[PDB]
Amino acid sequence: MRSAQVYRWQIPMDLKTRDGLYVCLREGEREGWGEISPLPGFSQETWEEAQSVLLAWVNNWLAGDCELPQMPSVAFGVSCALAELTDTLPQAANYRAAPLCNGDEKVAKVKVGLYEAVRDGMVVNLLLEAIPDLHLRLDANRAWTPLKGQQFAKYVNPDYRDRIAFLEEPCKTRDDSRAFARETGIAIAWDESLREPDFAFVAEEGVRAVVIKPTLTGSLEKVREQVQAAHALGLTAVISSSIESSLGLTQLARIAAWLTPDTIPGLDTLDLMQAQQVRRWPGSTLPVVEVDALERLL
Repeated sequence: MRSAQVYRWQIPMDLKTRDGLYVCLREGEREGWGEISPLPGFSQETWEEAQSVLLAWVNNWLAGDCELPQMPSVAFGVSCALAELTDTLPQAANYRAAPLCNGDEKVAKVKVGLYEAVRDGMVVNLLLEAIPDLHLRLDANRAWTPLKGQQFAKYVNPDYRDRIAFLEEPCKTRDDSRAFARETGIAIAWDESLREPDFAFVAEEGVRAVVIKPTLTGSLEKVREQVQAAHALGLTAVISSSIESSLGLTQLARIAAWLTPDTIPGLDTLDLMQAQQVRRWPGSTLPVVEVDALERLL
C-alpha cells in the first residue's frame, strides 16, 4: 500500500538561502526520495508554486492516480522518488565533480560573463597556459554579443583552444553561438537551448556537448532521452547542478554514473551551502540535517 511524506526547507548559503522541498514515497517496504527545488532566475516556476503542485500530485498518487507532473522541478523530484521505489536508479556513484574554479581527465569549470570579455579571455589563457593538461568547461550563460565573443577569444592562445572542452551558450542567439564556434575554433555546448520549444538534436559544426540540469529539465526519463540523443550524435552530455541540496546532488551523481558513465558531472556546488540534509555527499564536512528536523508538510 502507498504512503508518503513531503518536506519543505531553507538552507543557508555562504541566493541568501536555498529553498526547496523533498518528497518521500513509500510502497510497502520500498521507499524513494526526490528533491523539488526550482532555481530562481532559471526555473519558470517558483518555490511556492512547486509546493502547491507537489502537494496536489502527492495527494493524488496516495489516492492511486498514475498521472505524472509537468512542472519541471516537480517532474524531476517525483521521477527520482519513483525510480528509487522501483529500483531503477542505480545506487553506484563516484561522487566526483568537475571543480569550480576562479584562477590557479583533468577537467575543471570556469564561469565566464561576470567580468568583461577580455578579462575572462586573459584568465582563461593563464590557466590553460599554467596547466597544460587541464581541460576547461566554460559557462557563459548567453552572456555575449558577437563582439564580446571576439573580445574573449582574442586573449586565448589558439594553441590552447583544443583544451576548452566546451564553452556553453556563448551568445544571445544560437546562430551567433554557432558562428563564434566556427570562427574561433572553440567548441560550444547547448544548455538553455535544450529547454526551448522546438529544440532538435542535430549535428552542427562546432557543437561538442550539451549540459542538462534535470531540475530545469523535467523527469529523469526526459533527461535520459536527451542524454541519449546527445550520445547518438557523438556529443558529450553533462549532468549538471541546479544548486540542489545534498540529497538531489547525490542523486545527480548517481544519474551521471548511470547515464553518462564516462563524463564527470557538474556538481561542484555543495560548498556554496551551509549544511547537507538527509543524504551525505561523501567527503563533505558540512553538517547534516536529519529528516526529523525538517518541516513536514504531508
